[PDB]
Amino acid sequence: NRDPASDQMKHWKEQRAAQKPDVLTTGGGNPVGDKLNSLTVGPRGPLLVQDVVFTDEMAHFDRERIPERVVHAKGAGAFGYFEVTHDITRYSKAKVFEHIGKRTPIAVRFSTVAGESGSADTVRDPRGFAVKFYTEDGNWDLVGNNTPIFFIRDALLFPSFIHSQKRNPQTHLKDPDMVWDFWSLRPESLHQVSFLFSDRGIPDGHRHMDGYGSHTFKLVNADGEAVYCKFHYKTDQGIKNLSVEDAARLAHEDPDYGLRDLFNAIATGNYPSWTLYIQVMTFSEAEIFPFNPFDLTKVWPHGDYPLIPVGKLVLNRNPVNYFAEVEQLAFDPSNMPPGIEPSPDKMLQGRLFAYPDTHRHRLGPNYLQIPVNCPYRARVANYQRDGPMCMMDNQGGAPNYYPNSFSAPEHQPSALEHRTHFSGDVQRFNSANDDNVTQVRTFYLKVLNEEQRKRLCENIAGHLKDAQLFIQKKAVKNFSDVHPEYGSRIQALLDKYN
Amino acid sequence: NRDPASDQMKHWKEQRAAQKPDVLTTGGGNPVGDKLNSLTVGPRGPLLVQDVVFTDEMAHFDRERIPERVVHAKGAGAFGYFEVTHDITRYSKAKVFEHIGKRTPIAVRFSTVAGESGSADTVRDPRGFAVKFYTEDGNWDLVGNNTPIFFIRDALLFPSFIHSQKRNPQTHLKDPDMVWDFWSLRPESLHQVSFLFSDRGIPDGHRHMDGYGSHTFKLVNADGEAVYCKFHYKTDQGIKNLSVEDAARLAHEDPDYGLRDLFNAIATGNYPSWTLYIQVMTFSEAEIFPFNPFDLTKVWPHGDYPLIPVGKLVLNRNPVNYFAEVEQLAFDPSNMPPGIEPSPDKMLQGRLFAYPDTHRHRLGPNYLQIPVNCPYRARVANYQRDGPMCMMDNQGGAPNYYPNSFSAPEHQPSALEHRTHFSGDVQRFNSANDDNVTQVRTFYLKVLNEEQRKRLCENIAGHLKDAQLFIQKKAVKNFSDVHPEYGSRIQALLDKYN
Amino acid sequence: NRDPASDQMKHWKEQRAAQKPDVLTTGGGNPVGDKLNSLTVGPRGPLLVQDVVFTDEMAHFDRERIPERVVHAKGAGAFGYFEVTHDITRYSKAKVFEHIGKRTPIAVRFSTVAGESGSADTVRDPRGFAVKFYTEDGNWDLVGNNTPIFFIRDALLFPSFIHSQKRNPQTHLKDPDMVWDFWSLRPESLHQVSFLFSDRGIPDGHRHMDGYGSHTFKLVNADGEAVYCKFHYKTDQGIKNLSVEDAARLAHEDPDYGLRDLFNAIATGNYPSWTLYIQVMTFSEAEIFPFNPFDLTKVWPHGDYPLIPVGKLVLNRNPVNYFAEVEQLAFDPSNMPPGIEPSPDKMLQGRLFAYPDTHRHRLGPNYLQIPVNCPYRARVANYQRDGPMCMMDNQGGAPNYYPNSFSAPEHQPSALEHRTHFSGDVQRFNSANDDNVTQVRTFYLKVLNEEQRKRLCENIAGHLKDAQLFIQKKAVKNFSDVHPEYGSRIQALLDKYN
Amino acid sequence: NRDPASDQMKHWKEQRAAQKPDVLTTGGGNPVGDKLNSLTVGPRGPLLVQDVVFTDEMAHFDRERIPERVVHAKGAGAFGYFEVTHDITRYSKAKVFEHIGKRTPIAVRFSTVAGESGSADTVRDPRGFAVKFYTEDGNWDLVGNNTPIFFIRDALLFPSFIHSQKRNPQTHLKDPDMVWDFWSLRPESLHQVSFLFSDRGIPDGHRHMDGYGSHTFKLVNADGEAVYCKFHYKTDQGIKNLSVEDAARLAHEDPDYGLRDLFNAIATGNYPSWTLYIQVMTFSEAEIFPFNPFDLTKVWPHGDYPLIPVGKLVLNRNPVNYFAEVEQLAFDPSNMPPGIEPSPDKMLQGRLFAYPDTHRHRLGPNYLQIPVNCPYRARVANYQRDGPMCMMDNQGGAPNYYPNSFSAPEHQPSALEHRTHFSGDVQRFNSANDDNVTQVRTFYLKVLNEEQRKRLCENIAGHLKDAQLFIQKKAVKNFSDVHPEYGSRIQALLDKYN
Ligand code: HEM
Repeated sequence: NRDPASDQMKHWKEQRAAQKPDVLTTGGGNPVGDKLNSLTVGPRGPLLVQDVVFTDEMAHFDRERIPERVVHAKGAGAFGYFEVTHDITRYSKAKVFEHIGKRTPIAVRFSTVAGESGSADTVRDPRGFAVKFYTEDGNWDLVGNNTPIFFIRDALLFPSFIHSQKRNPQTHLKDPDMVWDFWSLRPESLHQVSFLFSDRGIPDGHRHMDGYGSHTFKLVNADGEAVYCKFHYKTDQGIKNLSVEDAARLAHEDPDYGLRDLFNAIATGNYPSWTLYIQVMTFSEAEIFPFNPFDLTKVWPHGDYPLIPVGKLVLNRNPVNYFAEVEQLAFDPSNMPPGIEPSPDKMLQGRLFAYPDTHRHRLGPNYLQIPVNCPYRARVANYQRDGPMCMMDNQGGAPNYYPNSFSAPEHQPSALEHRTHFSGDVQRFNSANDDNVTQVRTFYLKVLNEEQRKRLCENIAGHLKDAQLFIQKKAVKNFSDVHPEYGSRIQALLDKYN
Repeated sequence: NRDPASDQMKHWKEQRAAQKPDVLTTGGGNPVGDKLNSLTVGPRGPLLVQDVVFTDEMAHFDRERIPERVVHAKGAGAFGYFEVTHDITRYSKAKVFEHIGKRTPIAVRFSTVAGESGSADTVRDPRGFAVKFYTEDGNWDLVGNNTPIFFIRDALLFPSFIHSQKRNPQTHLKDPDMVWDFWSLRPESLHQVSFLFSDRGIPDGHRHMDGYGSHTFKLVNADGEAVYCKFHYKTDQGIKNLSVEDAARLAHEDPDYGLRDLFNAIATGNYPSWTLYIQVMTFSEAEIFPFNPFDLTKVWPHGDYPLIPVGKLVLNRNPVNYFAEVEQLAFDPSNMPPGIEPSPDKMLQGRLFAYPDTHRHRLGPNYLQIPVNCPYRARVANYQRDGPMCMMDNQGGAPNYYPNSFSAPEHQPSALEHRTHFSGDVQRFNSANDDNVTQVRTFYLKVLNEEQRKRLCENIAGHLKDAQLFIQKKAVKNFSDVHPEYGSRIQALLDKYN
Repeated sequence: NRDPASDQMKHWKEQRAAQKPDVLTTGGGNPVGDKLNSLTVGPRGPLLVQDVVFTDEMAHFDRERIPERVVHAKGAGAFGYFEVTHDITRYSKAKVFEHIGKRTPIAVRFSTVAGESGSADTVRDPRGFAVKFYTEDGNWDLVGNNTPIFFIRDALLFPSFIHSQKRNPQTHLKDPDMVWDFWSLRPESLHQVSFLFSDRGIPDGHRHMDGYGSHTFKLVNADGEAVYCKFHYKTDQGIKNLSVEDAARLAHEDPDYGLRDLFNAIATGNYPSWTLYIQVMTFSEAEIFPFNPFDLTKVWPHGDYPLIPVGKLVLNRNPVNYFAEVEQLAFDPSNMPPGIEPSPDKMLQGRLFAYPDTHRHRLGPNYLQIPVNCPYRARVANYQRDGPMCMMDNQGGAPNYYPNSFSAPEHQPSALEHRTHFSGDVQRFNSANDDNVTQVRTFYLKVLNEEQRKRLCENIAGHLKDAQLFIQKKAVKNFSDVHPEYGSRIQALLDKYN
Repeated sequence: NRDPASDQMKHWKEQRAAQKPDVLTTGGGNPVGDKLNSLTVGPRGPLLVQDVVFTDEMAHFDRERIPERVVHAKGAGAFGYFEVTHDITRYSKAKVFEHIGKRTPIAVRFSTVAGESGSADTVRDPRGFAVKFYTEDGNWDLVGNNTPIFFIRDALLFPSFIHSQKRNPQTHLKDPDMVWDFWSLRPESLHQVSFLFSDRGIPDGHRHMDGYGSHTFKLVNADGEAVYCKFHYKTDQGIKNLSVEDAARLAHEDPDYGLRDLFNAIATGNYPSWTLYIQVMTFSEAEIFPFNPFDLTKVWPHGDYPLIPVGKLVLNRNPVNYFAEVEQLAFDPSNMPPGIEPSPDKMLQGRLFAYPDTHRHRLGPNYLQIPVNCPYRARVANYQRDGPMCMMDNQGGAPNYYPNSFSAPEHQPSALEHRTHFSGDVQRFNSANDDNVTQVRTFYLKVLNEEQRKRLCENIAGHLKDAQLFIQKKAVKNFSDVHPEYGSRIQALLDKYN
């Protein structure tokens, strides 16, 4: 026959032998007699306002759409589980990790970054890979990308970054001057620019790309003891990338390529997994790391910070409803359960704010009650009330102020954050000048071959070629800074294009 | 001790000996260590952005308020049951009335009409008495008033109506120029104004007033035979109104008088009931009733159209949470299940549209998924999908187009509406010169005594007095028009004020 | 250099020599000192909550996206003028057509129909061609399509229609089972499907397609004499469609092809025009036209109803800001100023309600105050007040009730609608067995050549092939029903695919 | 005649001799023929969906209401100006203050705190007194109360505070156990509890109460030099309070008493003013102040910190439209122009967040474009775009990322915040135990007479009397702590009530 993606209504149906379709209602639950024909006066007369069946149905239609995500708008989702396989309770007291063999339920959204909802899957762009964990200590979202780094070290530049990757305010086209003005103007961006215009540019679907946490977390054990960390969840299926030729065909042949695959995998029983490691850096090594340990354009070398196994991530269940389980899934960085905790990373620090800020806009004040966003494996008791589209019992008749004499929830000191020490001037510290090439240099010299560097160049100018020549000049100079061959390999190409 | 409203937290607690308070969490379900102290650098330093407990709880606060009801904003609610006590099966094939002794669950909100949410209960104003029934044919909402009539016969004059009962666009004050300007310029308004300024303008609480459907519905039996009707739900508690001096006192002394009283009755075992009655009008009697049978400023005389008993309405359960079961209740008149159906009543035809329309504004697109507004005694199966705050499973992976070869829901013929014939010009018919006094005149000579007649006169004039003399002059003509003594009993008094 | 879309920022700048950049502010207008570095304690400390510049700008970001159009989501817009060139005053008393040479301002958005916002321009889909006119009798919106007909005759089947053109509720993929399931089960759908899979299914850009009002309007002259009509706005640029091979290429190569092209034409002085024409049908010819004159799956033959010229539509100004003048444009069909008026067209009667309904959802309650949607060539005076984002002075302190003794606005009789007589049963008339093939048959024998006939066949089958065989079987019967060779030219090909 | 509040439509009218009311339109700007009569078929037929005049009007009605403020919901507003009268440029470099005789425009909202929109003006409760300044350096809102202190020192307790002052979640009544549980449980609250149950409990309208900034600001001069400050704006009309007897009559006689007065003042030309002083505390005095200088329950003694004149606040213009100019006014603490700047005050620090957070909910993402909320006297240029109900030109075609090579706005280093030094552990520092009585003690002994203390007691128990006796016990103990007579004067009363 055909791929399971395609046999969907077929199976929905096959599955009800215990048929006799339900009665077609209105949302008030009144049964409908005719839904193919509006109520008029005379077969050729006008539409009656008493066709409250028309308006019901129509009123709902006209309301189906919610704003799509500010970035990362286009994606795939799926459910499965995390299971412990080694223990790191030395490092962390978090339940999710509390005992080898332990299994917590998880949801996952894969996506691109710049493209809007009708875009094509198979495009050069970073790639979200977000995991929500319904632990007992509440949800723990770990909002990762498929890259360990990023383009910038200060959240304040984010809007601008994102703006320049999207569309001209006047034109509504993608604009290379904007792409290339930004980037060449902020060279802290060359590390990930270098990752992206590489073969890892475009993965072969979600199942053949790694996931990272990117940021530096803080892990705290049962004694109050702290260490910094890095999360890496590697593909059990391997890497596998799509040539740029392959990628263009699929953009038109199957703009939704990655939903299809993800779907079909799981469905045919071919469950993707990933192995979660952690890098660990003590506070003192932190004090000596030749770079700012909390700098998104930076990786921790694994000769120095070898990886430590933690458990697996198994993807084994397809959404029944895309809208309700994928369009509406809300991942908040700030959903850190006792034992995990953010570091001083500038980028992390504004994600603390931004996520729940746009969820309250896109989904609504109470988006945490949407089925899939509910810490269901835990017990929410607090003094927050009311708000639009308030679903549950609103916590009934329970005292709503704190503190009170009437047995309402009470805080639990064991969940205090880790005491830590800060001394400084409240000022705005430059970061544009931290080291912008070193790590880039090596990447280019020792992590990637010769074809790979011949390609990474071709792809770079192949896009760059359409900025104005100044932007070109600036850009290559920067590239030139990281390694002189990086630069004149690119300048030569640019020449022949130009 | 005290009355039960007052002992609430005291009972909420007495009720948990299996205490040991729950753990206080964020909305993500993550446990909190200190909810009395924000997170800072040093005890006199600034507030960290990292205090994602502060922003969780505050973020929820700053978002607790939804718009109040455009009208009837202030109210009380409660749950109970409707119980069939006579059969009207000849008249209607509706499930709710299917067999003597049947009980259907019902919710009810009482409310006043023009005050905004912190106003006083005990003001002269009409009173809302809505009844939502959860039937097997979905919900059936009977958005009645405690008056059998109203001020107007065209929904088109409603906005205006209410605009003038509210406050001034410039001042935010209540204005008698606006009240009396409108009412005097539209004397169809005499019928209900006479009802409004008599003893029943101020019910002693909610329990001592009648509920009226006011509009003329149409009943359809199992043979396709329709008849016109009017619903009356009379109080088993008796009429009882508070003197205007009594009301002044309590408006200041206890703004919530009515809420307190309903809570307390039911809390102590004194459950209000109302007997539901129907007047019936054949299609024949209707081609001959001397007035528009469908005119909301008219009643059907009880010697002509005797009241027939239908069942009883008992209230026997208070809300746990007011916000979630009384503020979020949405009654839509268009929620009529098979055997109940709207008449050509111009005021009713406008209500068909407005209730859901504002419900999608106030509450949200999918406000019918609010536990309390859910037709939970029926099963919802349709082609409506998606939309903000989509709570259900959103009907899974079931075909969302109609018709379809795949066993998704089907319309049911036994639910077609009742066939009626209309002939005429598509035009806008005046209804301003429909008879404005007859019924009024009678009302004032034979319905109200002499005490009352002096009383309705003082009350009226006591408010009329503050308009501009032009306005009185015209207010009084109108009055003079229903009965010369009505007119001049009032002038008598207005001269003495003026 | 390059095409003008591409030189935008370059020109935005060349355009300010009176430079010296403005001071960068918050939204409160407070000047910013560093917008590249957030505020922290020490250079590696945490982010202060005090960085109210971070939260200002990020808070705005996280809130940039409004819902996209439920349909016709992807588009292009532009401004220009409509110019009377013949008089039709006999037919219509509308101000817009009042006198030869009159120019009224107009806006226009082109769009496709089923793709979401990042889709490709050049797909086979119908094409939207909306025209908003700013007349002295307020706005008049002509929400046309580039097709004179459509797929259905009852708005009630619309949700379904579109649900099946979109993607699967479970998969998020496009499904041929859904496409062909519906279309085969509703053959009224043959008329437009035949139009859709022929050469004109893919216009070469926006400039080379015709605009059609599709529905039958009704024109009312200054004597009260009405007539039925249809609007045709033909391209002065000529027809021109891209081969399906050409389209594949560009869907990948330039998703925005159409936007780019419209921008560029107008940018370079090549201003598109379309000639507007009206077919007229007396009320008489309508009691005898052999079909429902008001049936959207039918055209009025041009030998019977010749096209009469009305004026010209020129586009001659591009947007400054796309979000604000193209994404926020709201066209409502019900915006018809005196002398234009809806017919009993069941599809049109449903559109009367849906456009404003979704506009209040997407944009907001008061979306008609959006500069671009404002009837700026008229003066708005009514009793509507308040509501979210109320921008105007909200009509000051002017009486907000009607009627009133205080000189607030008054209704104007010369604007009453046109009197028509309707007689019949309030019922729901089938329209499914209205004639589904005649016009179709002709269309395929005499309207389309032999090349085209082979072509519309391959195209059709090329997509049909992916449905379940049942579905083809039935798809093909239908086809067989309009012409035996239509039916079997297709089977011929489907057998060879299958 | 009557008070100007009352002659409002009268004057609106009087004012158009240049009458002939405007034409009554629809919002699209189409003229209306009949607005008193819906469109039906037959004078007694049903409502046509083509009455797009009905739905327009009605659609808007149903949308008029926006959520009211979370607190401070009920109030009055007015416009006028601030003028400099002494100079403090030693202290501050802020333009508003830049030169004696200087005048900046201002808006003001007076309000209560707990009561919802229909509440009564004349009630014991603190009183908002908020001033918005349209300076050249953007707006400067100074969100003050009519008290120099507050009930709490940590924002985290705010929701809970507010909750307990409102209504029981179950009951919806005001609950003294909740009021008195909170307060007695958190004694840091006795300073302001002492202010509130005093004669300053209920002012005689807005014009006879002082305004304070309450919080501690930071003032920075042109050299980078800093000092801490306190803003006091004293009534030029004097104090004047309403006995509690007076206050109850007015609650029913004229729930809107304070709007009326405020209105009438200004209208009759009786412009209220207030004199703005500043207290100043150097950083070293800060280091030695026997208390936490940044503690809301604390005042700076004026023998020690005598007041320094700054300018006047003159109120001389009434709103033309309440909704648009008072309901929609948004005051943000965070609207601090270069020269003014927040201190480490815990309460201030969460107001930085909360205000704009709930404005984006209640009014909308773009509430800064609402006429009255617009920094109109300044020039907004930034990189923020889009968002719902986006009014202006959206900044046209101007580069939207930063930094860029194309002359888009640039930041201005002279607006850097003041460098300052913080050293600490990131922890949550208790504050419940800071001194809770001292200042209270003196208040009670030396700021208020003997009648005043006899009253302050009577009012206290007069309310307290309705909590349970435990709450009573706790409470008086606390009162007892501040001074033993405070306590047994209250216990005696409580006795006689109980
Ligand atoms: C953590 C401490 C506080 C928090 C979080 C807080 C929060 C809020 C909120 C959410 C509103 C509603 C605003 C709107 O919808 O536009 C509000 C209004 C207001 N607050 Fe507070 N409040 C705090 C303490 C105080 C204090 C100490 C004062 C006086 C110094 C004050 C003065 C006001 C005033 C006057 C308003 C009314 C705004 C208006 O009149 O438009 N707050 N506050």
